[PDB]
Amino acid sequence: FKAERLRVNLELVINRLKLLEEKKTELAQKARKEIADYLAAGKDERARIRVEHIIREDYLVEAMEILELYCDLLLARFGLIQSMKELDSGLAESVSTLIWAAPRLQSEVAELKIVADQLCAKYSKEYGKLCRTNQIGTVNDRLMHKLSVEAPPKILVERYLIEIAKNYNVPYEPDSVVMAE
Amino acid sequence: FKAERLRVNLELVINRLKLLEEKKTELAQKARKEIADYLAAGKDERARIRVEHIIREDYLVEAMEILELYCDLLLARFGLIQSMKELDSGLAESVSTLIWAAPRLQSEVAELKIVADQLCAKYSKEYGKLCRTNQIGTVNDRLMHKLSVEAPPKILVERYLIEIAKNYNVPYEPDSVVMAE
Repeated sequence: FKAERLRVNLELVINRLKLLEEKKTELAQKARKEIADYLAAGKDERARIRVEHIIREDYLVEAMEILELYCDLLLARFGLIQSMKELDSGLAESVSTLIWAAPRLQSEVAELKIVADQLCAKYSKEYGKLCRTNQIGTVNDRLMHKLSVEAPPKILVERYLIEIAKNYNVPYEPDSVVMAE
Repeated sequence: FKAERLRVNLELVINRLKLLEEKKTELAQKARKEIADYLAAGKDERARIRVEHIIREDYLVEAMEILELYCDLLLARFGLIQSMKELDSGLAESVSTLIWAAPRLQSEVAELKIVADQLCAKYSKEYGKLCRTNQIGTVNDRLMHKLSVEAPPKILVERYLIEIAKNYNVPYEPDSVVMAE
């Protein structure tokens, strides 16, 4: 298969990973001053949704870094496992997590479309329609938490609002039922 | 991280600390003659608000000197703790007080923005959003008093007015309920 198209794809993935990380950092700083505005100005719940979007983004940041490590370590053993024909256990975790998150990351990046195709084009043993679904069970559970879509515990969203109000110097009063939870 | 940008930042912090200390001293002398005017001229309560601003400033002066000692002692062990990766107990008090007062001092100085970022960039153990909030509990309580925003006891504001009237030779009569308090 097109393994150097795959490789330069990965390189662009890494480049855009860095770029998107940086851009989202920038706008996240602006948005944190903005959240200081919303919290300072009335609807802390509006700021609560804003910071929900932000903590979502931060889950994405952490997941981005984890998978950046994964694509880079897979890139290390390009020719080596390319000599092989099945995936090894040393890369089974990375491959499983990547295969699992790839559909979640299909939209975020178009290179990864080809990266996943070439992955599945690379293997059939524990690879394919369901065989890939069988081998993908070794996905990183930590990334899974960093890729879980949920409301954080309102004690923790309150703590994010508290540490924001700390860092950004607004008055925040958590809901004591949740501030105790 | 940018630890020499941090270092020259600290140097500018110290320079402006000295400069602002000197400037506020100068204008405070002028303002003390001015307070002698207001006390001499009618509204001692107007002078009372003026000297409230001044004693506030003096709390800032004392806090400035304390933290000047703190930044300089941290500067002593720049490379040493830089070799380390977590903060030591020998600097835990200074770091906690600095981290705690930094948001209060965010506005006073723009270098300290970076100084706090690099601080948090220096550590994660008892550092971060709430971990830094956890480790900051070792702040100087004396500085905390020198950084507490409160009305002094009116026996003491009366004593400041009395010792001003002493030094500046105006007639001051404290409110005997407070002059006894």
